[PDB]
Amino acid sequence: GSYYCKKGVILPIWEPQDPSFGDKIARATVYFVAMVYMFLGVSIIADRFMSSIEVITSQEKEITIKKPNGETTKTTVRIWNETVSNLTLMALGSSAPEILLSVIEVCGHNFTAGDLGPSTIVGSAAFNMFIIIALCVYVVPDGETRKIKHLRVFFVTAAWSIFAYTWLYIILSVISPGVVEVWEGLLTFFFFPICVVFAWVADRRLLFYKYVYKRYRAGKQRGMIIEHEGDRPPVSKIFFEQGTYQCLENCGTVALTIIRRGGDLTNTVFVDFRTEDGTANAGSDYEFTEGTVVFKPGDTQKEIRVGIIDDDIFEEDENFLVHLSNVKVSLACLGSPSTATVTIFDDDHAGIFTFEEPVTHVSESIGIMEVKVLRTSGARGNVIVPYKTIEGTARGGGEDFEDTCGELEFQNDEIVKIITIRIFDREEYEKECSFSLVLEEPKWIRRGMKSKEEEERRIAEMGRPILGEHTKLEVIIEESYEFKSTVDKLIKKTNLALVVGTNSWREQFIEAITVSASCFDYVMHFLTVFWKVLFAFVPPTEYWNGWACFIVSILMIGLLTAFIGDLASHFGCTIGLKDSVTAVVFVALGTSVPDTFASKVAATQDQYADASIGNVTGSNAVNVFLGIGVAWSIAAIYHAANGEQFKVSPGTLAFSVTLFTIFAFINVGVLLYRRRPEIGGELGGPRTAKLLTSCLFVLLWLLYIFFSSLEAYCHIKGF
Ligand SMILES: CCOc1ccc(Oc2ccc(OCc3cc(F)ccc3F)cc2)c(N)c1
Repeated sequence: GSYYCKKGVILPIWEPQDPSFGDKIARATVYFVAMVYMFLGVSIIADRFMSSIEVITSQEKEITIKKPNGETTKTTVRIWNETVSNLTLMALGSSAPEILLSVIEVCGHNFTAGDLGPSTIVGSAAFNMFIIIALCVYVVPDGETRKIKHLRVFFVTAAWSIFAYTWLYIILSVISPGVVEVWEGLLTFFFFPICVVFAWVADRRLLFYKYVYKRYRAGKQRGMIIEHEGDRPPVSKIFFEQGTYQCLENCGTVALTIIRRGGDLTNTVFVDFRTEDGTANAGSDYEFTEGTVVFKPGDTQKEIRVGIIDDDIFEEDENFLVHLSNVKVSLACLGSPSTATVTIFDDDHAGIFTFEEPVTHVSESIGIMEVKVLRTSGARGNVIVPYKTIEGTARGGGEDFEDTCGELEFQNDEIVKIITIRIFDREEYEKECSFSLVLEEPKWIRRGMKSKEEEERRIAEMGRPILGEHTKLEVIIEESYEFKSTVDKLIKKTNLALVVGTNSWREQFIEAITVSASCFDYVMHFLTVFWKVLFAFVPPTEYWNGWACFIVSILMIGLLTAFIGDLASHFGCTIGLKDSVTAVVFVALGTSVPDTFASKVAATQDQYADASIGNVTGSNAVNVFLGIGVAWSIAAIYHAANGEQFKVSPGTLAFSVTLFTIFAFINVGVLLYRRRPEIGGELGGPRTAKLLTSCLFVLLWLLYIFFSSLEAYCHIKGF
């Protein structure tokens, strides 16, 4: 015999209270078994609580599907919007126990500091932050990562979560060392509105900044669909070899080849060559050229060059003739076709302007659709092309798609330009629609200024921006792909033959026979038979559109956590174990089982890993802030109404807080893997990381509980 007892909230003190060790243990192990059994109860209840705080804070869209048989199906289906708020309204629900327990203790035990609220708060904080993270690391698929994306806000969230626990040390040890004074404790609650407004503004901030791709997945509820962030998915005749030459104006200089064939090649030949205007004009289009071409002993051909003048005047097709004469053998002669009609192509304009196609099919998922134009027959000169959006099958005006029009200038020598437009994510299953993107006449710009020589100049000027064929784009609005696939999967699986005559209060009861009418499941649920049956009676499903379970399951959590508080109070200090220890060791691992499942499924199911850690951070923040706020606010106010100090214990907690903060800094540190870019993403992919970081975190949690227990044993620690 080492410890006496304290009267509970519901349960009374065990009658003899001090038998031999033959009974100082049996009642203790009975207590422990009843406690783990109530922990299973609380697990199932908080499961239902989360699954009914998710029906509220969610939108339902109506979907109709035309069956090929000749009829259709019209049914509304919820789509849980996964904002940042919808993770701080389920990091809270999932942490409903560790708050209410704290509320009961101080009320139950005569408005005095019952040291099983802070101990369980810190114990569950360390347990989650060191073990749920290990699971989020080593429960992902065999090899793959879901590395965090919004690392920009994790710093703030984690620095808040760790400012929370080192604030307990602040309230009761540094401003007043042993008192939760009246003014403090009030802000411990008011700091929760800080978090809620932070969520309620930093969701909108990152909502419109991101039209990012919203992947869809199947919630484990009846018909919930969860949206989240993802990525997007024998005479030597001499003559021209060719009597006609083709070349472009931009070349300037062009080459002509003149071949001697047959006869005696050893004779040096001198042949006069000279150019003459055909349709060409010297000094404006090309330069007149003349001279002598010399063939060495043994040559077969020679090359000459003539200059061609290029300008910004888009002239018509044009040519001029080069002629040869005066063949001298110093057997050989001037070959036939000794004149080359060099013909030229002018390209000094822009010309044809046409769209890609007149019709395209684009899903609403893109949101910002980016389609191009195309130029043909040159690009010189500047243009100003109007682009108009005209409504179609659906009604535009920035309702189904952002309908705006206007004008875009195409700079000189720019072949390709791409115009954008914005598109709504109406967030609904539909079919195709249509809209139009007609083009009209651009405005031409040449040189900034805007007898036959001038008339031919205008005959050249005719080259201007003329529209091509494709001048109006009727885009087709399509259906989001993943959304279609997910709703198809769900309809093929569930949500069939539904009407509210009797949905659950008659059918939440069938689980007994529905599950026990292979051999593993038997013993897997002969401990939950009672719990499930007792949990189908009182929290009936969402008849009140979400609030038909959240107004009851909270009361049942109150009942079960009253049982937990009383039994943990009467088990600790019965075997002799200090009351605080069994929080950090025993109660914490059972009050926070829902969190583990929530984070685990979030990690293994989505594509990122910020919700799975957002859960941990939100739970750690709300536990401490809300729990101590309400419990110690009411305690301090009660002692204020008649003038007392509320002398909470400074010690027995400070060491745990400081140790947790040190270990939490180590956590946040090693979270960013050493050499991370080739030690994989956040969760998985590297065998060594995935398989040893988890063991490190488990060792850290083990050291935490071990040293909390040691400090409670001997207390000789430096604090
Ligand atoms: C000053 C208060 O700081 C706070 C500290 C902790 C808090 O708890 C949570 C922390 C992170 C959460 O997820 C973040 C998230 C971001 C994202 F881009 C996409 C999905 C996400 F899940 C949810 C809850 C809150 N809400 C505020």
